[PDB]
Amino acid sequence: SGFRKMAFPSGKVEGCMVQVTCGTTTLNGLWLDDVVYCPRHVICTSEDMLNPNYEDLLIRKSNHNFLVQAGNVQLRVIGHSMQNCVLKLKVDTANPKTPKYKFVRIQPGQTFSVLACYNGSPSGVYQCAMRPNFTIKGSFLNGSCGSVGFNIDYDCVSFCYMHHMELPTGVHAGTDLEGNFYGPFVDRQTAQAAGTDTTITVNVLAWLYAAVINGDRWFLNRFTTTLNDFNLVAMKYNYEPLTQDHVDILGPLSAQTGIAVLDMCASLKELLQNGMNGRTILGSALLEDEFTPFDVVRQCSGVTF
Amino acid sequence: SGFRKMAFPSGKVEGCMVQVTCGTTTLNGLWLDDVVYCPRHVICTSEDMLNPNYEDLLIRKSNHNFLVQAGNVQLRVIGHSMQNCVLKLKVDTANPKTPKYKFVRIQPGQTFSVLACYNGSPSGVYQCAMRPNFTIKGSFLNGSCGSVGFNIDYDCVSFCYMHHMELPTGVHAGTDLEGNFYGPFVDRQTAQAAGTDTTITVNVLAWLYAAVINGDRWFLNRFTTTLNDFNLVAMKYNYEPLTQDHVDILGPLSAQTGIAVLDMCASLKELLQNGMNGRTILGSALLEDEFTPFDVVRQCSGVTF
Ligand SMILES: *C(N)[C@H](C[C@@H]1CCN[C@@H]1O)NC(=O)[C@H](CC(C)C)NC(=O)c1ccc(-c2ccc(OCC)cc2)cc1
Ligand SMILES: *C(N)[C@H](C[C@@H]1CCN[C@@H]1O)NC(=O)[C@H](CC(C)C)NC(=O)c1ccc(-c2ccc(OCC)cc2)cc1
Repeated sequence: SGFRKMAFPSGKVEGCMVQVTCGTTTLNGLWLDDVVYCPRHVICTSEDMLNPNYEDLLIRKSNHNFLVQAGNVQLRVIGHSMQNCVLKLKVDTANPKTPKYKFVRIQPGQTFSVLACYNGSPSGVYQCAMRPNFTIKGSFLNGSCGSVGFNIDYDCVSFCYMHHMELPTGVHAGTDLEGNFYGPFVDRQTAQAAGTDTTITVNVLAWLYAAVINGDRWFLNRFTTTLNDFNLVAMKYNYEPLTQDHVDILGPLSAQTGIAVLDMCASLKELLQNGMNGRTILGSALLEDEFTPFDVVRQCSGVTF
Repeated sequence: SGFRKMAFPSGKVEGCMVQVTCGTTTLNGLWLDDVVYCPRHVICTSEDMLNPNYEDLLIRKSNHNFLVQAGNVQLRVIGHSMQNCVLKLKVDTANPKTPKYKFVRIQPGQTFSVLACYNGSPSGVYQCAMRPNFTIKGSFLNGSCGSVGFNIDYDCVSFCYMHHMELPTGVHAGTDLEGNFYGPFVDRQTAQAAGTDTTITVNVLAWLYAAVINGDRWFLNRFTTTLNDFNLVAMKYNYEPLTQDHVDILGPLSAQTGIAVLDMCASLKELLQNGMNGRTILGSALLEDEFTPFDVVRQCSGVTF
């Protein structure tokens, strides 16, 4: 009945987006309770960013050097501190629109929605996966830093990402909401290598199950394989090795479609060796790896929040 | 700096989603001011849907036969009427979260965000285009009817779509908010043909401009073409003919990239004749046609709402 890359409804997060200005630099902050969270490089000049000493730069700043705006309202900053790569500004007003929330550090291969923001105002929402090399393939312009990634569980917002920088390959890097970067990255304007990326194999299988559920079945073959035999083909094509934990996660989808996981691996094997030779799967000519098994079950079961 | 299929922030629309129940059928309604809008087939049994006489079916219904729920609050229905294929339920309470809004009928090739909903509760958001044959390629399960499509202009929500049905090819059909179907469709469970679909040529060109802006330039060639010569190739590949109105719409993107529109047409010509032969453009192995020129300018200029 159709399969789309779908983001969580962004309303609860929209109510937490504020604008943080320090000197000439403005970016986005996240206002929860009486604390505003933003990237610490808000305190940097364009020259500072080449080689910042953040402890020294922050010591030159006082509470009144930080301007925080929620729409047109001006919040008063009554304290500040650095936690890893995030700045925490204590304000005198608790956000009346604070949702039930958690801070989580997500695992590579997991997905989340991004609310892209500029000057404290939401611009758009999209879905992405934390790559195995801990980058994301986003859409971020200047001023977008401090935009956040999140998942929604019924009424609880789980914040997992805040945007900090663009890498030389054009992908994006950021932190969890405790300020710890995903991956080996630092918040400095210097050349930084992401590792070779790999394809999230369990996600591709989930999407193949999604395809079968939605009527696409041409890629199914009469072959099967073994976990070790498939992983031989995974390594060659830079796919993550498949484990029994992955098989178990795919179990419910196996049970609904009546297709054994290792049979799907053999179909995927032949796709990897023989290509698509011009056909499409769920409207894509590529093998898609940014849908988790949970994502597929949610979209095919119509879970609401 | 990255290019993603991006939906509008959905917060303003989330506050307008209610649940409408008539008899055993429940679907989604849109609560604006003191009126709730929903598909008229909420009044149908599963048997009625094969060949409904909506005027006769509605006459058997009174105000108290319609249950409208906003979360846990129960709205009181004080009037009802049929406008084309939508039911309008007058309630005793105006929605306190009503945004500034307009009802618009969009043109084929235009795009909008869909807030997919079940039992009155938002599930997810995604972006899509109204196809030239007036279908959309959505993700809609049972109970999703009455979910709406919209655009956002600063603070004004322009509602353009409400979901009614799935076609035999698996695509989706619906109405504007005055209840008039897009395309030749009727709200009855019968086999219904959509026309052959065509590719939105001006959208593909906008996306090619997006690619060049974002560093993908391999598809650029040393050739040019003419409007009539390109349209010869468009007809063969089921692409919409390109007009001077389309060229004019692409003008700003031409000026920024320094690439004449007709030169891009020649690049697209060679893509259409020679395929992609294994390369990718902005992460896709297909030519993408669900980004309007406005969409590209917005994402590349960071417009907020
Ligand atoms: C947040 N507002 C901003 C987001 C950027 C702007 C454009 N799109 C990106 O998402 N973040 C920054 O501007 C950030 C500030 C740092 C202090 C973290 N820096 C970068 O994004 C950035 C860092 C480094 C490079 C770079 C350096 C050397 C290179 O040499 C290899 C050829 C390549 C790239 C680029 C951008
Ligand atoms: C709204 N809740 C619902 C959305 C559907 C359900 C599953 N995904 C869809 O978006 N809409 C309906 O159920 C709608 C009710 C009508 C009264 C408008 N009907 C359909 O979606 C529907 C109509 C017709 C067919 C169909 C009939 C004959 C066929 O023969 C050709 C082989 C094919 C298809 C299917 C679905």
